[PDB]
Amino acid sequence: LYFQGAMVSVPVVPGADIAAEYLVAAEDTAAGGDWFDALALGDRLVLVVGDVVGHGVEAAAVMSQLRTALRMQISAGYTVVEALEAVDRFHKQVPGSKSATMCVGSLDFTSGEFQYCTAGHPPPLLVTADASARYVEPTGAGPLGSGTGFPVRSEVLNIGDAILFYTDGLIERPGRPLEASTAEFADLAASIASARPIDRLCSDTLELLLRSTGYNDDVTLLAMQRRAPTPPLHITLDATINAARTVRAQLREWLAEIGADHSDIADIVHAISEFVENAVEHGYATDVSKGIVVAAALAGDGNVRASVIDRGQWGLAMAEALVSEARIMHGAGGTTATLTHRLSRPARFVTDTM
Ligand SMILES: [Mn+2]
Ligand SMILES: [Mn+2]
Repeated sequence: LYFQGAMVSVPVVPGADIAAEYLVAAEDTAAGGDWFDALALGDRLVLVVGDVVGHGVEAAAVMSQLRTALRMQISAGYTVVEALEAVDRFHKQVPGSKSATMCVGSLDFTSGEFQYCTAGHPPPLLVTADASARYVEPTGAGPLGSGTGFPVRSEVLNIGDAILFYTDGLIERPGRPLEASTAEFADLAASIASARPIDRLCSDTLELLLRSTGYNDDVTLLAMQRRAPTPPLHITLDATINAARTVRAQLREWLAEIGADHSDIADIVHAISEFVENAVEHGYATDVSKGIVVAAALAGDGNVRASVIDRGQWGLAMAEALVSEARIMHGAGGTTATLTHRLSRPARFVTDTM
């Protein structure tokens, strides 16, 4: 979810929790030379952090183009390497884009394989399940317009393992030398690791690191922890007056496990509750036993898809106005009401200590 091509929010997926927090060096401006991105592409999750030189009203403009450029290639299904190379060739047409740096990674949901490239960009922190932090190795890539190419490495992340993409603003803090400030970020991430766990890992790291020391560049932190997927939801109920109350309760449990934001929860629970109520009241089978089937699942593209199937009734404008997409189908002996809703959690935009 974007506002003006800018990511104001992070997606939600079965096999990873993602959080994002950022600060902008300037005053009264929504963006600088930094950006982050997280694209849920089905069989994988692609993470992006980037830094454009000299922020800078001019630096935002450059960032905006690069972001749109990288997103277009990634979402068209090119690999990390191919995408980065498309962008590097594109930079010629984007003045000020030379020496922009990026860190891009792709998580395979099945294997935990996380293929990443550090294009002249400080390397990701890995916080493991047993609260060991350590930096992943730099891939050997350099920034845009460096002719270094874009070589890529891999790390296997287990369930509970997290990884932290960040910009140099996080570790180049006022009155702090690089190797000390690097080692403090790592230790603190370790410390905090012994909401969702990735939220506080992301939130608390950044706010203690900057608590006293302040900041002087753009700062962007994009964290994701691998998790075991919540199984899909399935309920088979009697077409009774309490059916909706039953479904709502369980749908709430489920969406909490999934890790959805309250707005998405409110939307989706509203839609499905109304489908169930409509099924009950409208409502023409005199056999009410197991007359209602509800199913809901989160896919790796960040959409929840749900269906309410009943034994036929004598919801569109309602549901179409609440969730990304809704549909109703009728046949003899049945009605199916469906919804598809994209999940998002907002990024945290902070302004504290200069
Ligand atoms: Mn910059
Ligand atoms: Mn910077």
